[PDB]
Amino acid sequence: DFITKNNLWTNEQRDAADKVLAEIDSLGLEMIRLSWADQYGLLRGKSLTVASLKSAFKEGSEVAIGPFFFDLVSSMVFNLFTTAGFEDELSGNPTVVMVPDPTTFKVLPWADKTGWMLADLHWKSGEPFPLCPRGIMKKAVKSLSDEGYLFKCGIELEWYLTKIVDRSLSPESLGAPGVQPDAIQVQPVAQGYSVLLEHHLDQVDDIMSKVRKGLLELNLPLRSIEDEWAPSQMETTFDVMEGLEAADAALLIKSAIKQICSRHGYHATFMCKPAINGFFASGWHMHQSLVDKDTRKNLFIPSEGEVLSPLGRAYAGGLLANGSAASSFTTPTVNGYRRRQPYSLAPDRRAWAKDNKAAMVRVVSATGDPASRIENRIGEPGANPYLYMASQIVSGLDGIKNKKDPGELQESPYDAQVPMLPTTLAEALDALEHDSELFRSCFGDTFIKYWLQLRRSEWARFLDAEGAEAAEPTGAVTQWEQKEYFNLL
Amino acid sequence: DFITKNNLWTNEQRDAADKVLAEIDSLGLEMIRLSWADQYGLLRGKSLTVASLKSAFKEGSEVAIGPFFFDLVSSMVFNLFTTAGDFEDELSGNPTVVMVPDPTTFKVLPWADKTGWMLADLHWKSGEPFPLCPRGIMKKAVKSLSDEGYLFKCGIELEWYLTKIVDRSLSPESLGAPGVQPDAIQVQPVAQGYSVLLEHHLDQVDDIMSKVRKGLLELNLPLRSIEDEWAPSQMETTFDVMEGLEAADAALLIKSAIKQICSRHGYHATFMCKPAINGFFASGWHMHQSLVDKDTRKNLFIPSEGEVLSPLGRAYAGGLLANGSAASSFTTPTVNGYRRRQPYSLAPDRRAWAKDNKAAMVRVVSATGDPASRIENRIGEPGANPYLYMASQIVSGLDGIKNKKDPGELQESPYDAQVPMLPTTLAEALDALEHDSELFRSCFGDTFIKYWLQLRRSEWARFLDAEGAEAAEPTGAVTQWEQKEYFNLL
Ligand SMILES: Nc1ncnc2c1ncn2[C@@H]1O[C@H](COP(=O)(O)OP(=O)(O)O)[C@@H](O)[C@H]1O
Ligand SMILES: Nc1ncnc2c1ncn2[C@@H]1O[C@H](COP(=O)(O)OP(=O)(O)O)[C@@H](O)[C@H]1O
Ligand SMILES: C[S@](=O)(CC[C@H](N)C(=O)O)=NP(=O)(O)O
Ligand SMILES: C[S@](=O)(CC[C@H](N)C(=O)O)=NP(=O)(O)O
Ligand SMILES: [Mg+2]
Ligand SMILES: [Mg+2]
Ligand SMILES: [Mn+2]
Ligand SMILES: [Mn+2]
Ligand SMILES: [Mn+2]
Ligand SMILES: [Mn+2]
Repeated sequence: DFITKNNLWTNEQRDAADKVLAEIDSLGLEMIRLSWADQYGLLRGKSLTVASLKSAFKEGSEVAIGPFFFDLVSSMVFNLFTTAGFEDELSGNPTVVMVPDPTTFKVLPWADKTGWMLADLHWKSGEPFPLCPRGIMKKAVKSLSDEGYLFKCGIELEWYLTKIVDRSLSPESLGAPGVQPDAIQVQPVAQGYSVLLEHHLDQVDDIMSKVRKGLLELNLPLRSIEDEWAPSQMETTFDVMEGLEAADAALLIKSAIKQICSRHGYHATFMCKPAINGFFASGWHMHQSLVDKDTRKNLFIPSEGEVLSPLGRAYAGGLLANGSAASSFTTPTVNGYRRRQPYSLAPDRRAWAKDNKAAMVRVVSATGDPASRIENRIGEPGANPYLYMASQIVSGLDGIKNKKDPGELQESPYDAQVPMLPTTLAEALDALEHDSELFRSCFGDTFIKYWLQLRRSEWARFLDAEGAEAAEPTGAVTQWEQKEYFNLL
Repeated sequence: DFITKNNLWTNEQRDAADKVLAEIDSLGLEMIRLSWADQYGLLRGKSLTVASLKSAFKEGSEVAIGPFFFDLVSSMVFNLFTTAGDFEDELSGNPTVVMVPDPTTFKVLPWADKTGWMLADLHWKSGEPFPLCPRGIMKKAVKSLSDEGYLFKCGIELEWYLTKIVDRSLSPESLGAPGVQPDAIQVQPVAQGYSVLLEHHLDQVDDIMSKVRKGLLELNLPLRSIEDEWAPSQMETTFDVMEGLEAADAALLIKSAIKQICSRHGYHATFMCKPAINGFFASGWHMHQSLVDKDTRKNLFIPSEGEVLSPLGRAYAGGLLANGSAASSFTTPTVNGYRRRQPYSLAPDRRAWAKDNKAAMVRVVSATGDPASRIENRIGEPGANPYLYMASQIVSGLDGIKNKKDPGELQESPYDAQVPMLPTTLAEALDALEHDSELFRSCFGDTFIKYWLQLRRSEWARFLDAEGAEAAEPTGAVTQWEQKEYFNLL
């Protein structure tokens, strides 16, 4: 019993495991997917039979770390054939153990008799695997809990709904290791640039009603479905969730949207800005408040003369001060930097403002209002949820602990004289490299080295394919971006 | 609790909220839409889950005012990125407002999956009403009329086009851009025409029209008649008398339901006045209106033996006529609607009233002692914003009542009357409003009028740059700009 021997499950987790096995027998489920987010936030793993899952509830399930050493097209960035003497060399294909987390169990409503659960990656020694994004989120959550606070997050996701025309499965379109396969061919499902039009919601509801039902059956706190600005651009928002549960929920939300749509011949994409005429950039704005661990009261609520409590003001200051170093985490994709431009309802600057969607940090609050909170509009829909939320926790807590000041609330953020944000992924990586202390301390030195190496390899690929001129945010979306992100994100 | 704090719900509304939640639970609904009319009369908003709606019955639901600062194709007319120090003076920024649900408007949408529907009033986070909300302008008109002791009674008679969709124009090359018109939906007529009121036409189109009929009846809208209008595929739907804000709400829902049901079955219903399709003649929205007593609920327009209307109704008509040019942009808000401002079209080109003559702006339908006695204002277009159209009527008529204005002589031949001509272009309607702005600045609000003038002139400049002055003349052919501006959404 690997799990008990290394005391990897709390009592809550073990009892949850008992009730999960009961639900599996009662429903007659036949498969249970055991998955974990990779560096890109994509779910990787295996589907197990009932017997194999009950065995994994004791021994775990051995898996290889290959995904971490691959980019999205399986370029070998770190050599996988040499057993290392690991955290210093980042080489080899060592085996890790998927340790199931029973509290995350779900029945997938769109699949045949299939359940679903996340796993934490552990060395066979029993120590956590240092590249696991979920582990990084757990570390951030624990540091926040050590400071006496809980992270409350409202998930607000923009994405694109399209109808599949060709799945690009012909042999000649499959690429190779390090060679992008062809993008799926699609057709928009509705005109746009008539924001929040009810008729648009009705027009697409033959499929969106299935997405809605799937989310509701997964017991996710769906809050709203909305027609976004662009043609076929949708928005789904969720009620407030807390910490690790919130990150897991975002992961499942994106997975479920994509799988339901594909099951009915649609392609949902969280690629920031697809290379399709008429498609405007999508954003992932992170609504966030801190509550007291004990009182469970929103500690961002302002007084009469304030936009935020002094605690929320310092949290905003930390968000702004670290927004450049954290850019590669909030906006991991090269195509996410298409949003780094003015007059776009997306931030190009490290500025905060009250109820102004031109700013990076938008304060939504009223005196005494427990909904008072920060909206960070820097994120992209394809961000790894664990890294996005952990970067937010780390930045805000750095602001609180070092009592950093956000400065003046900016009326007219796009004319503000504040430090500019990175305009390319390379700039974001540069910003992290030269200001790495906070994230090396909180995310881990080994992880930051691995991250820098991998993301720079991807940037070199993009630059080799398209050239430097293309990186310009206002430029047209390149085919490299489409063939890197459209299918999988 | 935003709603209770600012005393935004009456007791009737709170009771309705309780029953709305009970019906939602009993029917097992999963989504409830919260919608509101924008400046154009188009429903904007969100679809909420049950839990989120239950929260919105206490705190409301935040939204941005973006729609008000966009035109139909999302040209940014007002800077949305500089927050204003004084919003009503600068009209800039993207401030947040609160959708406050109105539980008395709740409906189950019969054509959708487990979906309810409700209107919301936009309120500042301070708790004050949002000054550009069309429903608020109507609420203000209903209040001013009630203060004088009268109730607005309106019979909705909308004309519209029913076509079958051939191509939804969803190819990426057809989607447009911010401020750039997308391609019009391609359609096909459903029946020949120029055989007015033919029963066989009604039967021919009834495979879908029966669905529209059932949808309207299940929404408890007081449908009165379905009729074959003159042109090929031109329909008419009329409704029994409704009152004030409820009448405006009903018109809005009526148009929304017609369009959604038709689209659900592969048809396109359009309230664009005159589509750029060969053979399609202009559609009209004639507003039938009477005033009743707030207490006796008896028609105060009913004439005596030697009169076509009571003195109140004759003074109400005078107010309509005197202010008909200033109100033109409200009754006839689209460029395309001014294709009706021509002299032998059963549509008005002049500020004249007449008894039972459909050539005049104001047609009096009455008989001595007949509670059906009323005024028909034939100036409106089907694509009008119901709130602004009905409110313009209330405002003009009450102005006529208070100034005891004389409608003048009933015109036997309204198209030969030597009376002021009505504006022939949207630009002219805006000029007329600007030069005669007192009444509508006072009753609709000064900020709303400044905003309206700026927005509509920006749209007119777009049309003029795209088609030229030669095109504006009413009898000219309908331009591609008009089709691509109005066909899909109106
Ligand atoms: N105290 C809070 N802390 C964090 N998020 C919150 C809080 N209260 C509400 N939210 C969240 O804020 C989000 C609002 O989404 P949305 O209505 O799209 O905002 P906007 O469109 O103005 O950015 C929801 O995800 C909701 O869960
Ligand atoms: N007292 C009244 N006040 C306002 N409208 C009325 C009154 N009595 C009847 N109506 C309305 O008059 C309209 C008649 O429509 P219709 O017969 O199509 O008009 P038309 O005579 O122009 O063809 C209906 O909408 C009906 O509700
Ligand atoms: C209306 S928008 O500002 C659109 C944002 C844009 N798609 C972007 O962030 O790139 N999102 P929201 O109003 O929900 O906060
Ligand atoms: C037969 S008609 O006179 C023609 C109306 C025309 N479509 C118009 O443009 O106003 N309308 P209605 O019967 O409702 O009075
Ligand atoms: Mg939003
Ligand atoms: Mg009629
Ligand atoms: Mn949005
Ligand atoms: Mn947002
Ligand atoms: Mn007619
Ligand atoms: Mn009529």
